[PDB]
Formats: sequence, C-alpha cells, structure tokens
Amino acid sequence: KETAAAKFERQHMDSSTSAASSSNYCNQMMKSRNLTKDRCKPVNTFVHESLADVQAVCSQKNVACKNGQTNCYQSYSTMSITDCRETGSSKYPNCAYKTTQANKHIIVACEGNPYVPVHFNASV
Repeated sequence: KETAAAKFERQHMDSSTSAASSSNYCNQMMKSRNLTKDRCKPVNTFVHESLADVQAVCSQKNVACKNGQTNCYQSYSTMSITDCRETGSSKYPNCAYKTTQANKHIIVACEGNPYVPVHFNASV
C-alpha cells in the first residue's frame, strides 16, 4: 500500500511551482492528486518548497499538534503555501475549491526512520 510518507508528498507537495498562478489552481491540483476520487476533501494545503526543506522540518521546533500529540514540528522559516477550501458550489464528483496563497510557518507531524513528515497539521 502507499506509505504515509508517500501520501504526504502526494497530497501536500508542489515543488514544481513557486505559488498558485490562478484561481483554478486548487481545482486542478485536488483532482490531479486524486484527492476527490472518493469524496470532496474539504480542505487541503499545498507546499511550494523543495521536499528536502519540508522534510527538514522534522528536525526543527518541536510543538504540540492541534490534538495534543507531541510529534509535531514547526518550521523556523515561513514557506510559500496554497490553501484550498471547498466552495458553496462544490458537488461530488465536480468538487470545487477556492484558492488562497499565503506565506506562513508550517506544522507537520513526523514519524519513522528516516524521520519524515506524514501529516500536515496547521499553518501559523
């Protein structure tokens, strides 16, 4: 089965672009990354940085995850991200999203050996 690490890359990484370039970014990326295959995932965040810089977060500032777990880490620096939120007109299978660009610090949960990100927790 797809690993947790691989899933994190598929759902959250976009090292191919520096930022979302148009209002259709989320619509296209949510579909292409197969995140709307079974249902319309409500929210999703894409990270426009190298995978190595994101993996390195696992060795950055340790913080509690939103739920209280302590295997979370916050990036020392801000990162370019794109927030995707379902719109009022979204209707499975034609899922629809609003694209929002931002620059913030990311918080991920890490696991394994090598110790890598497996969950996107929040952006602050």
